[PDB]
Amino acid sequence: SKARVYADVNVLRPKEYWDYEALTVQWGEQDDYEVVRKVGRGKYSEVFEGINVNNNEKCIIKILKPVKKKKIKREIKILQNLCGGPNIVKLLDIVRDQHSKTPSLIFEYVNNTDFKVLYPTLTDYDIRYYIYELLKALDYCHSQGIMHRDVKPHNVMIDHELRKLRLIDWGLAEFYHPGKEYNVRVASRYFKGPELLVDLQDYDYSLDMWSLGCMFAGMIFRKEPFFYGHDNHDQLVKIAKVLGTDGLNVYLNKYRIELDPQLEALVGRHSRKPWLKFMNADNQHLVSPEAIDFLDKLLRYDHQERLTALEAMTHPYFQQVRAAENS
Ligand SMILES: CN(C)c1nc2c(Br)c(Br)c(Br)c(Br)c2n1CC(=O)O
Repeated sequence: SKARVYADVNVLRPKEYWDYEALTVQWGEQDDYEVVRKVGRGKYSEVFEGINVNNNEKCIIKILKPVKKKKIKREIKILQNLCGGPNIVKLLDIVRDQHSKTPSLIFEYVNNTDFKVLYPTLTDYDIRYYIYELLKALDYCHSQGIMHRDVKPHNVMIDHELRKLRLIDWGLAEFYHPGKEYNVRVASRYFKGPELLVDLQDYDYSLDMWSLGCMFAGMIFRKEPFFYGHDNHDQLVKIAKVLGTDGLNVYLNKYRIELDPQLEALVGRHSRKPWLKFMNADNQHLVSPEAIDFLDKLLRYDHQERLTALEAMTHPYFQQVRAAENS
């Protein structure tokens, strides 16, 4: 399988663009940035609001836990390649502690409101607007030969007063090389695409489109997360209960894949459930026919059949967002 778009971007840019292991970091000055308060954390870092002591502007400081040189350079080189792109978080500086050699990445500040508190507030229009802004970022990174591999609401910072949106957490982003087999242990469980769950390794940018699909389903149906599985086998079961098993079987056969025997058994046999079956009184102001047609063209077992980020931006669901931009 190969990407249907931007397949050869890396193939014929100069090697330096994608050979992240040859990167040499230019270190800034640690004393330029002071920690103000803790704001978040992950398996790989603790994250602080900071201050730049020169201009007194806010920033974000990501203090990394011990990490292998290869891994960190992949993250840096990706951030540097994409810095300046629409709605990509800007990496402004990279510094380190002298004694411990502990690195910190310094980013622009976004005054985020936690999605679990923010999303219930959004209007139908705001949902279309923020999803369009996210699409701009995905088409951009895809066009530069990079898969993000971890799209989910936790990784999308939004200053709602400024109506600004940044895609963050590039810790799992990778360069796309046609026919390469990738590790399927990427993304976060509720947002993993069926190609990850059935061990199809030569995936591509379309993985991100599934994850965006899950986030969008969660927003319009007010069911977070939309596919609530407990481990990776159960995650494919939860998807098959909605998309139905006939379509799963077409996909596996098209790509010559045999599910593990016990996985076959947990999956069973299920009818496809129409998307209207999730509508209820609380969400009905969000589940209109353009929303469902758009969702249905992202949540497809077959990665090659999903909309590209560029085609998604043109879908009639976004027309008023485009009109306002054309002003
Ligand atoms: C816990 N993590 C990873 C994290 N939370 C973050 C938040 Br809230 C903001 Br605002 C920004 Br800017 C970054 Br960078 C964050 N990072 C780092 C990142 O997104 O790369």
